[PDB]
Amino acid sequence: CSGDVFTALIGEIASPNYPKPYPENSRCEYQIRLEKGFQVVVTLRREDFDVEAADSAGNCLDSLVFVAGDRQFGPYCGHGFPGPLNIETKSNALDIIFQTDLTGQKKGWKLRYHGDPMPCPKEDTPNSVWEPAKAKYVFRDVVQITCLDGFEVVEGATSFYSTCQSNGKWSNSKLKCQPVDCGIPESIENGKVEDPESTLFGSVIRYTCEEPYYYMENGGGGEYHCAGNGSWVNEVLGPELPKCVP
Repeated sequence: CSGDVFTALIGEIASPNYPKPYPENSRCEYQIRLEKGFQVVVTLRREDFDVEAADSAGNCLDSLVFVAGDRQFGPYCGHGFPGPLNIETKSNALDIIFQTDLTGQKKGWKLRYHGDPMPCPKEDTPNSVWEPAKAKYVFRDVVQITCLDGFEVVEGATSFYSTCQSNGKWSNSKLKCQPVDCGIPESIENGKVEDPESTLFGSVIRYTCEEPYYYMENGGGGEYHCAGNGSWVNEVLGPELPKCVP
């Protein structure tokens, strides 16, 4: 046969000279190369499938098989199609091999391929919501995941954006929603902060001073809490820390 490479997103091809009998004792090599992220879905009219059948052993002599990376689709032989009309290779690249033997004198085969975007499946939202929230996400689709109230994205915020990739995996799957961490309390000169059980959201700490050498200058300050800002804050002083004075 010796066909050229097939770049086009959609196409079709048959048992050469089709529907003349397939020339015995020859090998047919056909190369489809899509662009990565696009599986080759193959459609074959069973009435467009005629091949010299297998023996008692079920061993297919005349053979048409498909090479999809580690996946092998076949081995196919006979009159009338054995598998389904629709085949998902789950591959961007595909090779069609047709092996001929003796008394070709069978109509042959004819098929079409259409490329289909490889889906990036669902990661169950632990504490988050994806937008847009739909039923099936595929290649190139873009999503904004937004962390809830009390949760933040580690390696930074509360919102991030990810595509579905050519590998069928979401970009930045690594990033997840932890409860927000204001960190360890910063310490004040002439003052002691008594560390708590949680540096997380909702937690409360209170500063104290070296008594009776240094004192408040607060106005009711001292007590701080971890807010969604990722910072300990006071209702009066806010993000800033007390000053201890003689």
